[PDB]
Amino acid sequence: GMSDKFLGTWKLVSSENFDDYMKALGVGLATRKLGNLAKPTVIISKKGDIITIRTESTFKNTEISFKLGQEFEETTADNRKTKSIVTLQRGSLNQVQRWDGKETTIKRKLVNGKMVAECKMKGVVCTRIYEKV
Ligand SMILES: CCCCCCCCCCCCCCCC(=O)O
Repeated sequence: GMSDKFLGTWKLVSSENFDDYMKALGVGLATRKLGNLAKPTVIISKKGDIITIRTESTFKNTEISFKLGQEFEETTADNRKTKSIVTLQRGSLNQVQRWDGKETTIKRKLVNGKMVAECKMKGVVCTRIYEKV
């Protein structure tokens, strides 16, 4: 299953190309401004085979709980209603969100003890690096 090394609290320390990623998702200017200033904490926890990813920031909090390989209904930080799934690939925790015929992926992987989230939409690639805190 998911490596226990994902478990804990993570703080954003670097974000590359988030503005263009949000644009690809259809997020408007005023929301993007606040999104670009946000430095969220991401808390990853488990209970049995249910994994929870909680995001906390001044602007927006989100939480998803899921079992690997089992599609679920998600409400994203920008209030998209998606059909989502999370699965593993070579230890990477990989999320797909699907709505209105569109799709975006968020792949979270451990790299030298840091958590790297690669967010892709329509050719746009955003990389967000987290320190464990
Ligand atoms: C909670 C931070 C984002 C706040 C701004 C809302 C605009 C839409 C953001 C959608 C993508 C959320 C980031 C997922 C990738 C990650 O966990 O680093």
